Amino acid sequence: LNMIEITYIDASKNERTVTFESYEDFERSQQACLIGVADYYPVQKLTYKGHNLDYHGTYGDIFFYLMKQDLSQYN
Amino acid sequence: LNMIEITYIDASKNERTVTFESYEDFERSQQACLIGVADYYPVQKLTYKGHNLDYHGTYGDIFFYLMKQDLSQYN
Amino acid sequence: NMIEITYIDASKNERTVTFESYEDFERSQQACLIGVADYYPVQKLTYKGHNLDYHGTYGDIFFYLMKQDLSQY
Amino acid sequence: NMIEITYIDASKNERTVTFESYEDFERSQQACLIGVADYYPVQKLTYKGHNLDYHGTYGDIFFYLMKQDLSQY
Amino acid sequence: LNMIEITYIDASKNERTVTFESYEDFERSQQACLIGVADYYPVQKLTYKGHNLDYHGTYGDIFFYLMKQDLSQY
Amino acid sequence: GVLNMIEITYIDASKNERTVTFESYEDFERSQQACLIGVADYYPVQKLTYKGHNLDYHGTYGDIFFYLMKQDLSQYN
Amino acid sequence: VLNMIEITYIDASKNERTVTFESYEDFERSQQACLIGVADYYPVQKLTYKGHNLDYHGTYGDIFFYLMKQDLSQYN
Amino acid sequence: NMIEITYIDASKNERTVTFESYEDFERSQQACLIGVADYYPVQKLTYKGHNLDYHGTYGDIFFYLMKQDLSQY
Ligand SMILES: [Mg+2]
Ligand SMILES: [Mg+2]
Ligand SMILES: [Mg+2]
Repeated sequence: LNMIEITYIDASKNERTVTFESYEDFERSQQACLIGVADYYPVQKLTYKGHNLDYHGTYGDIFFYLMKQDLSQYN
Repeated sequence: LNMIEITYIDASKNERTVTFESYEDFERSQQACLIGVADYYPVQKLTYKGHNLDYHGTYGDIFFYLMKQDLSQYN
Repeated sequence: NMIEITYIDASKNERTVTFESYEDFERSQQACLIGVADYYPVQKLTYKGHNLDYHGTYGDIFFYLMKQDLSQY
Repeated sequence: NMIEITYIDASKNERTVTFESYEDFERSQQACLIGVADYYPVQKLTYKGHNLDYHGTYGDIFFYLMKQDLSQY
Repeated sequence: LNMIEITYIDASKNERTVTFESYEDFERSQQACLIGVADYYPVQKLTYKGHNLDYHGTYGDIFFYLMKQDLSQY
Repeated sequence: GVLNMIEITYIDASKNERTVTFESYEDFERSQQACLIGVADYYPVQKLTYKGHNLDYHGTYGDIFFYLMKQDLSQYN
Repeated sequence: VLNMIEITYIDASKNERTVTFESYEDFERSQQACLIGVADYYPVQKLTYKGHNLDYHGTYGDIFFYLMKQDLSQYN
Repeated sequence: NMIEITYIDASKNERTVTFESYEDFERSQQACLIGVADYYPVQKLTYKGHNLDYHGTYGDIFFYLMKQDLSQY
């Protein structure tokens, strides 16, 4: 029910989780914001189709990171 | 069937249309952006459940406008 | 309402905001990093009933009022 | 003061802001493109004297309150 | 010469042209800026490997536009 | 007596001290009007000096403008 | 010459505004001080350096880079 | 790579970016209204293979380099 799930820690030191049903839903979210609220927040967990990707970096860099991964291998 | 459709004119003087499946999806998109790309753009058409609302304003003001409306009148 | 400000937004619609006191206005200036209306042209600025001859953006009102002598109104 | 919010700023000092009504709070949210305090952690959020159990940033308060059934207070 | 050429009109009504040696250079500029100075400026010409793409939009929308096009036909 | 009416020292994100000076109060006010957002606005102030007097200020660079406006500075003339 | 740099631009209310800098270094410090300058996207009606009208066509924000690329020594 | 800059981002990781010339760097500064890394601490700054004694944020590198006589190198 959720291809992409992202957990990050916000400036109040609380965990927040956002999900996207498809990859295209994630792309639309990136295109919609001039600046995302969470763009500078460290990512605690990035999962794609249930697979944990070993991502280290900010929420804002996820978009670029995803494009350079071979994603078809996750089924 | 999209519940919300918004057409606005961007800085290239081109009409752009975005859609949301639920009010919740629209609210989430508002919460996600520190600043939305389209927030200062004039709205050409705001449609809710197939009804054209009589909306004269910017994209960024839609959220506050919709919250003051009784949307139960639209079916 | 001690201060009333009318401006034109990017959809070319008139909008009006009011502040009950000068301190309410000051507080709204300190509260935003950027005000939504900061770059909007001002059509009318009213101080205690008086139409001030103001020509400029919403964001410039604060510095304008600071330099004026308001005790005469 | 129906709404009172205490938060910690970037100099590590506590600051408090108050809103006389929920509608005054809504107006302040609508007024700023970005609020100065939006990324500051909230130390206390009170509503009609009730200490709400809020854990989050100042900028997330608006969406939080919108979700709560405040009538219980 | 340059794989990507972009001409836009700035707020002084002057035409400005920027160029990128490769698509990856263009991608690097996009990732580097939180906000690019030209992002809201209308594009008058977008050229890819010498070919005028029929692009109608802002500078800021070019990246997503390019990502969706099949570029190996130029 | 003092070259600059306003001197401000703050700590940036690299944890280094930066000092800016304003020859007059008007120069400072002009600088506040000229920036939509100032680079240093969220930085803590380590020292705020007005006409050579270290004011006992605790806050961000961005909040100096409002602080000064509310102070009675007549005691410094 | 009163001020080394004089800039007139048109703000969003379509009014002419003029700012001056006594020295080039004052002008540089003002460009370092703002993350974003209020006037950066405003069109420039006149740019005067040491009393000389420069033939400047552009936005306020681009002046800094324009001046850095010019040989301004002819104006000394 | 004539200019090499290592900084630390919102997540102590180090990242390195390079520019082929001073002119290339200058163009990169003109192109962003705000650079993603502008507030990040610089851990190393190299010009033509020489480590410069730079203590500051990424965003302040430009004003630092502009004041140096780089022909020395
Ligand atoms: Mg400010
Ligand atoms: Mg971004
Ligand atoms: Mg490069």
